Amino acid sequence: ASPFRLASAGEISEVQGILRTAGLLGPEKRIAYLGVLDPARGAGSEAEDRRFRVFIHDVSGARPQEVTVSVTNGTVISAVELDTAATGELPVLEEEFEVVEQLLATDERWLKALAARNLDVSKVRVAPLSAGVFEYAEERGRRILRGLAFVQDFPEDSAWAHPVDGLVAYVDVVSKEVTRVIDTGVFPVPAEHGNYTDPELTGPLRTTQKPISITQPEGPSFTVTGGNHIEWEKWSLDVGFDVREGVVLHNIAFRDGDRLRPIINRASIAEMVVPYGDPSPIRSWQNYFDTGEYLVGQYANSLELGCDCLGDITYLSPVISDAFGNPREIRNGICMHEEDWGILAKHSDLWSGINYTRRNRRMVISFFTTIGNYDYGFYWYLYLDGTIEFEAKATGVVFTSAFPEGGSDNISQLAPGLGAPFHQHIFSARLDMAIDGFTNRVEEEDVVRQTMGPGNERGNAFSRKRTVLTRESEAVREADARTGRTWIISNPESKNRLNEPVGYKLHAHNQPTLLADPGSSIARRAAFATKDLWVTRYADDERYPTGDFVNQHSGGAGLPSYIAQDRDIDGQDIVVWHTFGLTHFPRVEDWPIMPVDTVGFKLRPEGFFDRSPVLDVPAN
Amino acid sequence: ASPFRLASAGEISEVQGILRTAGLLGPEKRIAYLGVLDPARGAGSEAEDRRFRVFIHDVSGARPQEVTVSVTNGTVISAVELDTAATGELPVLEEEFEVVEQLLATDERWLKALAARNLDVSKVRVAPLSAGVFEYAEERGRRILRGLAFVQDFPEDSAWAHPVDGLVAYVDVVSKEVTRVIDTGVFPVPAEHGNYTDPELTGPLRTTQKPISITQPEGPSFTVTGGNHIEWEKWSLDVGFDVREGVVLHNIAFRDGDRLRPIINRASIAEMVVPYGDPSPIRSWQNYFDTGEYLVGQYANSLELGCDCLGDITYLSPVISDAFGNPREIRNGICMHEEDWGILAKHSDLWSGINYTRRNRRMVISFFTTIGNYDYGFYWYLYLDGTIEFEAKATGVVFTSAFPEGGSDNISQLAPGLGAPFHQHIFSARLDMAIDGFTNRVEEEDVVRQTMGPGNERGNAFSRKRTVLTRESEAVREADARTGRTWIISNPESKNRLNEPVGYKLHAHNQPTLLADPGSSIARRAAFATKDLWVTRYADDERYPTGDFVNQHSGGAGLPSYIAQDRDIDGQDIVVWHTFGLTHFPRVEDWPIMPVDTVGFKLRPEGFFDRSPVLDVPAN
Ligand SMILES: [Cu+2]
Ligand SMILES: [Cu+2]
Ligand code: NA
Ligand code: NA
Ligand code: NA
Ligand code: NA
Repeated sequence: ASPFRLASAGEISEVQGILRTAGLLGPEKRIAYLGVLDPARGAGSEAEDRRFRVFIHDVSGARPQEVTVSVTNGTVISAVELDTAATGELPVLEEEFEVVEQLLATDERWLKALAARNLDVSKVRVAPLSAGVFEYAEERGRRILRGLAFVQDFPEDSAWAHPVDGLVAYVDVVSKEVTRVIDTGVFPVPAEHGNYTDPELTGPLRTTQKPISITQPEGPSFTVTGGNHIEWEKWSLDVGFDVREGVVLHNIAFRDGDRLRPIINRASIAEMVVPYGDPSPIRSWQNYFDTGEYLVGQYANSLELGCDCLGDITYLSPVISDAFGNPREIRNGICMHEEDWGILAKHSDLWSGINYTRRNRRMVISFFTTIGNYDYGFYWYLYLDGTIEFEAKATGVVFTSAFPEGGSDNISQLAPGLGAPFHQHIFSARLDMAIDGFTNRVEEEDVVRQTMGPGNERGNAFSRKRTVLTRESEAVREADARTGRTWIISNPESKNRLNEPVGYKLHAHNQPTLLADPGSSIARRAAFATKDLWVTRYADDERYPTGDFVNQHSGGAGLPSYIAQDRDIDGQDIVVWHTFGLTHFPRVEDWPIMPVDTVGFKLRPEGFFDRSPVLDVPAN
Repeated sequence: ASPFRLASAGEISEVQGILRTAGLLGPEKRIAYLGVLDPARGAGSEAEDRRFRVFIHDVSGARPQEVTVSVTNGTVISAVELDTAATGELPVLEEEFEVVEQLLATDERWLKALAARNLDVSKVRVAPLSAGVFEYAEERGRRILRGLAFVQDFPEDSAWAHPVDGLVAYVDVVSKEVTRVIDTGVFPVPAEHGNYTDPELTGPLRTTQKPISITQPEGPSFTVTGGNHIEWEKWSLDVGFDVREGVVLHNIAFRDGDRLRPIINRASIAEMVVPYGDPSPIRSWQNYFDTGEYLVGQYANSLELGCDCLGDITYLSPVISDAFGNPREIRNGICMHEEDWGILAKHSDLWSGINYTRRNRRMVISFFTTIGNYDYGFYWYLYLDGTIEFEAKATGVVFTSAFPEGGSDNISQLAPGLGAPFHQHIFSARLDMAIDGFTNRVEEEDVVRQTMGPGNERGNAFSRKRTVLTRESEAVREADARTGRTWIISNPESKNRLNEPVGYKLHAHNQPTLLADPGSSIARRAAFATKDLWVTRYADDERYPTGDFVNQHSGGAGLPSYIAQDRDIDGQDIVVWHTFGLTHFPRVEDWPIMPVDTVGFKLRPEGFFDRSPVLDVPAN
């Protein structure tokens, strides 16, 4: 009965029928995105209306459409034709992944380039790569993918070990035309294989690892009700799933005595971009918005018990739409479990004689997605002490190139003749805050050093300062690790027992933000990535930091346009957008398959509670 | 037979006898420090000589002594009388912890101060606090402790909830004289209790936590030989224990195929300091060198199975000396176990059809120490992929004060009338590096941003630069999170298969360093804490960043004096000293007992291996 329940197969089938009956889902139509809309502000009406938003592509060249449907009432709420030269192209379709390779295989320019390299066209894989917006005037308003080639020596071979450098092609996937083939010269195709399951490469497998058995003989400590509502160790929340964003957390609250206290209304990773830093014209256009262009939720893996998730696991299997509106289940796509997390609190007192130890634990909600060469794990953690943490785990296979004779300032060498271009993986977390309710504000907190002198005669004092962000035009902030900078989200109308406003502190990892030149195409299209923290006033239609249609959008959509409204954010319904990322100079140890590297952020209570919230944890 | 074996009870008993027979351990003598010396460079002689270093205090006022003893030969190697006004006082003795309270209880000035506050002297606990070096000329060459008072309402009461502010005393613990009693005014003693085991404060204990069972039905994957030699998943190392430093790791090496490759010769936390930032004269002198002044190893806890260490645990029980030279076992003082650590590597490939998942694990070596109000866990982690990580876990009870009416810029309020002064916890890791042998160098690596223009026409390129540190005078470095700064330790004479020098990259957390004014006493005595990274040339006697005798030392000992030698460190036997710490503005949630907070660092291979070192991990 909850409005935040996962989409059902029946709901998706009804959407299909509504669209079909309205004449919106003919044979030339494809669904590029379908998702449930969240309830509007003021859901205390109990009048449920389950609405779905749909992006509809047309493979014959007609204008695409954005459609909103009510499954509760069986009606089309609105349908708008999109001018894609203005507002952006629709996300990449899974069925387009093979179209680039197929169109190039019959193009004489492509074939002549492969012939010069003595490459069999049947062995050449072409990656379907988003195009961005650069100097090519003929691409405006056309649906373009770019292709880079990799050789597979046999069907089970890792093509990533064999990049074909000096060659790139651009394809119009609707008109089925190859617009440009660019061949800058012949590079040797690296010959070593990268087959990490080949015994010749792994050697004999270790026989030294003994089993670790993690079991819960009384079952888990959390309960799941209504399909996706979690209660665990005073936490309460709803686990949603969206095909663009992936796992979304709703209604994060903490039961403090008799009161359920809200903390976060909605938490998601609302964008992620992978900019490459190789200036070669073969790759200098590469910036993959894995979320906004490809939709990370639709490529979520089915997670295997014992391998991907270990322990007493509870699965959710979210349902999404395929390109024709049929429901499709991602079996075991979300893992949920609790984990021991070491010592929570400990003290042995010299005067009272009391020895005290308590153990910590965390609740884990996770999924894994695969986008071409990349594989990303998204982990949300809830801790006993009120801490909330997000962690991204990056693995998969690095994107490769030739390594130029004489070296490179922008590419790492991994194997003889094999390179990996420098790049970043940058995430945007969208945190619709609700600290004890919706009246919130953000303060920037810096350490303050003090000069030795009167009132500080021994030169030991230090302090802190807090600056309230009052308007959106002043709420675009940068990290400063040297001054210990953090941000506090507080509720000025809700005080703790010491009469101080309750709050939560955001702790960033302070990694570099977007490195590209500020005049670049990617700096305009991924403006969110140039700053660590943005605060906006909540609005229904301000969902993504890059706007609704990221593919081939010319730039400036999303956060820079939102904050131009300069709205009041001092004790208001606000949204925090936190940029964080990994800067990846690939190492030899990343090849042929990359060990996990991680990045994230956390929020800790800051005077939210009247004392430690874990005094009632028992002694194991 | 290994020279790196733990000290035995028999060795300590022999040291006792050697000292006694030489006339060095009469009734007025106390052992303030005793530890085994590491083998000198060039231990390939197999001629074992187990030597111990001893600091001997004299309770009658005679000069203390530093003594070196050979237990193998039964001889005193050297004995030097110490002029403590010059070189520093000896570490605090456990038996002095009660002496401050006892001496003050008979001093008329102290009693009159307690009488004005209507405090029963029998209920007043006095903390034995190290003195530092300030303006009091009469303290030079005298062994001074300072005392701050806390009320215990009954024997099991937490005295920390009841600080007696406005009052401090200084005591000469050898002459047994109270030198000064300073009373700046009457503050109310905070009345709320902080008894975290009192049901009136905890409420009913949770009944919602179900058990997590972690077992290893075939036993652990590591082996322990010779008492303290560990082999685990290609790692090899020796676990040492020293009463000053605690757990020390020796001979960290990795078996790469047929070769055992050294990485780190010796790893330890060689100092830790807690500076307070409250300018009140009652506390503005407070800077506790928990390692150098108090010796964290002697206060290591006995760790309980199921509570402190969970899973299949292997314990070590190190032996230390008491103040009279008797051996004393710290039962179950070190826990060792392996832990599952999630996903190691994962990829599902669109072209080969291969789905691949491997799990990670880590080896954990840990101990916990208690120094007055503080409790610290020290954790070393070894990962399958070659990563080495240190983590400190800070818990216990925050050091308290009154909260002044009208507020404070340097103290947090925790409860009515109860404050907690701002402070830092700053650690120094001493890493005697041995990357593939002893010829090492350090490079500082910064991200390099590039301007849009010729050769970078789309403004996307970025790069990195490495600067070799060639002399000690240029090897004092600061963090720069914004430029992604890291440090690489490499071996210029050992190349990987791509002909690049092998290396390891140090990743810091980039937390603030020492905040005190650079002209302060603590900035001179804890100079190491003012910079993130120091590199020195190895020398036998350069053990601690603060020098050998930290207590009441006037300043500048240790690292600033060492680097003045300006030795060559470019391809030499070098030692990296990394400063890292927590800046603690206490929150209400830290009271009455503090949930764990953490800080640390890690080292990851950087072209050390010829490819990923975990290709031979099996599929669970
Ligand atoms: Cu990467
Ligand atoms: Cu602290
Ligand atoms: Na446009
Ligand atoms: Na909000
Ligand atoms: Na001196
Ligand atoms: Na060394």
